[PDB]
Amino acid sequence: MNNLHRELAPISEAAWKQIDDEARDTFSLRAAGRRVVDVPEPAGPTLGSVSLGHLETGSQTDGVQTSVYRVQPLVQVRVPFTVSRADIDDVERGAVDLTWDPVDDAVAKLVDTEDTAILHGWEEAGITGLSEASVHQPVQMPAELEQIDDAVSGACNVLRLADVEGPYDLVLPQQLYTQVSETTDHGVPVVDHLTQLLSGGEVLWAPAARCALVVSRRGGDSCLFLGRDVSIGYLSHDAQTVTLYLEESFTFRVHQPDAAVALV
Amino acid sequence: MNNLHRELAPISEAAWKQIDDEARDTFSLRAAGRRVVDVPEPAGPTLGSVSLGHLETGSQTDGVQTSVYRVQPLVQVRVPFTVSRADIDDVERGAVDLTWDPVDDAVAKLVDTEDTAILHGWEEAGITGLSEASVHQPVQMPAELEQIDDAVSGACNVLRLADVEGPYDLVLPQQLYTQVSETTDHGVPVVDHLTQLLSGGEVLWAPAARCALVVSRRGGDSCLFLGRDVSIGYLSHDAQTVTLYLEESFTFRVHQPDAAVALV
Amino acid sequence: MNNLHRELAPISEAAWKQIDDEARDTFSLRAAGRRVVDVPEPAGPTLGSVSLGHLETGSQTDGVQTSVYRVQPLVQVRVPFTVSRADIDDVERGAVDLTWDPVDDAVAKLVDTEDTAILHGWEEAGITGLSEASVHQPVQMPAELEQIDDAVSGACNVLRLADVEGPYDLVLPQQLYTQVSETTDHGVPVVDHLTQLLSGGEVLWAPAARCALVVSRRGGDSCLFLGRDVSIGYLSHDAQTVTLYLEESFTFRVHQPDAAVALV
Repeated sequence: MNNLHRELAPISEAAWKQIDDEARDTFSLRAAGRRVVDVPEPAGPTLGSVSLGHLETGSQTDGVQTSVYRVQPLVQVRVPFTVSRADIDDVERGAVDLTWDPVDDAVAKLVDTEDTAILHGWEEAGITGLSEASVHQPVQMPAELEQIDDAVSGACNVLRLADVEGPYDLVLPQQLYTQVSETTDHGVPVVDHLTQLLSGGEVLWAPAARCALVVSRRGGDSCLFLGRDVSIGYLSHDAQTVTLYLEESFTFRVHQPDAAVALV
Repeated sequence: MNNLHRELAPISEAAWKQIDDEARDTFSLRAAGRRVVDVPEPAGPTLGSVSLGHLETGSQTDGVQTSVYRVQPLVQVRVPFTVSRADIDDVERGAVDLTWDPVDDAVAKLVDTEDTAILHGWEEAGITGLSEASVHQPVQMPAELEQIDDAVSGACNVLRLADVEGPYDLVLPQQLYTQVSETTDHGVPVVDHLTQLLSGGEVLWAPAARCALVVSRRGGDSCLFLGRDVSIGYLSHDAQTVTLYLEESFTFRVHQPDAAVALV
Repeated sequence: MNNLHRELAPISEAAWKQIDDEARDTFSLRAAGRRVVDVPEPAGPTLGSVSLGHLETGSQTDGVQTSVYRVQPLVQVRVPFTVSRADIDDVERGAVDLTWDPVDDAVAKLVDTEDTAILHGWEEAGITGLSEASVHQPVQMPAELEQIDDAVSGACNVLRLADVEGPYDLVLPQQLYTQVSETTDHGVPVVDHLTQLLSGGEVLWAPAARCALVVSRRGGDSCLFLGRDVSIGYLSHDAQTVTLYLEESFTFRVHQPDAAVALV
């Protein structure tokens, strides 16, 4: 028994397997900010901060000089959701037509908050995202979406002049991604030209993101520090429904602010 | 001797081989609904129902509570056709110019009914097809057929937002398939762009289908349960003609209604 | 953890053993309908129907003829009962004078409903019992109970003329069984003569049965299909009492209606 009291939940092993599979597949599908940043191996619930490597202003009394280290604490996110004991029982009887809508909604909320923190910043967790921690002026996007290659080339040139290099990934909102995909120019999709301009990179479909942005993928520019990873725990239950939650402890840090540029 | 009294039919072995080859080739060519759904190994004529895994409302008398399981019975389809003893005799004499038109017509009818049940639903067999068992609103198709990529992208985005994923297959009626194939845009066929948008999927020529629709191919979203497969049996004969039939027992079930979207 | 959340119940292992032993012994003692019918190995909770092997009337549209298979769904029975935490705790302390009256009552109710379904029919589960699915006219029983051998011989002759054969078992209600046992004729118990007339069969004490009936034991005349067998599950608990239940999923089918005759 860890802090996730899964053994106390009135849920069968098959139902647990189905719920975990649904949650992990939805998270893998929906999470797009984890592909543009470096995600090391999770440490554990014990870890609580990441040291920035800097020190504050040092006070001087007598011969003694004292300076304080600078750290960024982690934050944990818990999203609770309620599932149906009827579906849990149907799992063992053989139901395969069960749609875990509360689980999908909880995973969607978790991905939304994590991607917002990664790409823009939270300001509640002390996290500054790629867009906010950017020294480059935003690149204007031309209209009609056929000339988006101009903005892509401008962003690539800005990153190249900033000595950033590496293949660039273009993260787009879901609506803009669909519009770019359906744009065909002179019968030649603009996605191919964008991929050519991205120097071996790719265009990323990020429904959670509300801003388009280009990030270099050379490595070491940003990092998502994870303690406890995405896990499902048990809270309480009734005669009809069972309350579970998704828990994840993390923080995000941008080392080089010049490796990302926001197109707007 | 099974229920198919083939040994009683006045048909030579070579004629049986020719008829079976014609029937199986026509079925493989004409059946398009079997490629978008999961078809497990046939069980046999003994199987008669598939359990849905759910139970009905439970009546409560005294301490006894009784609840009834929910099942879907299978249905068998028999299509009879009449062949010519003159052609049957010519088979052994060496005729290779024999067109088994009644066999082709029977296979066409069987494919029509099976594909209609799979893709739209029968309502006589208790079968709900992919189109009817769909929670997504139908996607409007633009005119002139050059902008069909817009509808394809919209369907793909709807499925992606529904966390469905997997390569998508676009089933089209035969006339619409020919029109899409002959559409060339700026000298660049739209089929290539459709294949790119389908995420490794394919466009399927379905003459039996009367509605266009996109289905995910990840697996486990729909299933065609088969008892007896497509087989040819003997009914009666005259001095001139022999009456045979095509028999197939099946049912169809959609587990996840959100894996398919109908373009109309 | 299966659907029986036994691990969540605040019940010790010794108390579980005592409750299970009491339930199984009471069921073995009290269930008499299971001895006259064929009981195969239980399949499991996944099974939900039994195919009758027949098909309904076939509709004919164009060349297509469609016919629907006939099946009988299973039904599950749940009987809840409340036990005492004081007795549960006394079990480990060493109490051996504990009478599990709620468990006995629940087992009695389960046996009553199962035996009624087997021998007479439920009409709620779609089950037709041996008495109802009988083509033989009921055999009149003479008074004073010394001449019950006449009715037994008449039933045996009816079954023999129906080409049924096999040793016959005479199921009686509990009161009639006691009266027959205490009847002594000319100082010679009628039970011996009944056993001689039953052709190697036996007289069965069935308190749940409310009608006397003779059933052949040759095999293959009736069948009790079982999914989940008799098992004990956990529902809820309080500071004083624990609520459990007995669950059993089954159906019953008579293949040959002429192997049983009801004496009334």
